[PDB]
Amino acid sequence: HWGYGKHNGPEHWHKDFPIAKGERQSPVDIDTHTAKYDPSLKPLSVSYDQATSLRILNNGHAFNVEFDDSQDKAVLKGGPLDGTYRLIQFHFHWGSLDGQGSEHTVDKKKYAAELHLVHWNTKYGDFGKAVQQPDGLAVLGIFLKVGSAKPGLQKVVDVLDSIKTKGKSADFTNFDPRGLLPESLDYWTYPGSLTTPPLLECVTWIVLKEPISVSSEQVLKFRKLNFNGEGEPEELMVDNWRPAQPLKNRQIKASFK
Ligand SMILES: NS(=O)(=O)c1ccc2c(c1)C1=C(CCC1)[C@@H](c1ccc(O)cc1)N2
Ligand SMILES: NS(=O)(=O)c1ccc2c(c1)C1=C(CCC1)[C@H](c1ccc(O)cc1)N2
Ligand SMILES: [Zn+2]
Repeated sequence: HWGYGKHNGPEHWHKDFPIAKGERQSPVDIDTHTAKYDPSLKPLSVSYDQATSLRILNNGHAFNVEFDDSQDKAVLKGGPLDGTYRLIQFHFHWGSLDGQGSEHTVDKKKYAAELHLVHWNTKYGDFGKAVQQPDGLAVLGIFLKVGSAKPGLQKVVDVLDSIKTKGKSADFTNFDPRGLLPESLDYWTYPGSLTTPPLLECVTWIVLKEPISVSSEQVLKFRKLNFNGEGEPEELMVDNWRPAQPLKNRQIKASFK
């Protein structure tokens, strides 16, 4: 099925997922000069002190760190959001080289990687119901640049050897996602979509302006993962990013002057 190869990559996805050519697709280029400051936007409230991580899974496209979302433990509120959004998982997108890997771009700049913290709107009861609604999900996007190591990423990096291939999982309890945030919560926001099939138009995107720094060694270990299953020919899990999509009839708002 779909993937990131020449034969099944983003240019092909519209054949099985025609919303790929829809009116609110993600990611987008964030033109920093055209984004408007919206003084009515609230600070973001990221409340992760009671987060319960469970497991890490190689799903053949990325790796997901999954959370217990059966209670209001790790939630996102405020900013552009109405109501309470519960953390269900995070994952990354990254490149084969440090000059590419992010999904969103900033004045056409590509970062080495992008973190997505995925949350669903509790008014819809479960994630599967939320993805059917225009305000179902809130994804917090954070850029990664290569420089100093990110201490709070190292526990993720060190478990990757145990989930090398598609379908492998590992216990991943007691991980604190607060260690993946930058200092500032300044953000851009716009209405968009999932960046992988099914490409549902259910996401409020909140993209932080400040990148986090990770080391060359940390991102090298992302690049040792495999898209393939065990006992299949090795295809390195790299360049698992969708390129920027047309902005169409959308405005990107900034939380900051
Ligand atoms: N790169 S991203 O952060 O935009 C992203 C992409 C795909 C995803 C997810 C997050 C999580 C689910 C939907 C919401 C969040 C999952 C899915 C959705 C519905 C579905 O029927 C199958 C799987 N897929
Ligand atoms: N619109 S879509 O992106 O979902 C899509 C695109 C290309 C495809 C397929 C579906 C599927 C293949 C076999 C099963 C499903 C195949 C393929 C090509 C190359 C490849 O590496 C793997 C599979 N042709
Ligand atoms: Zn993503």
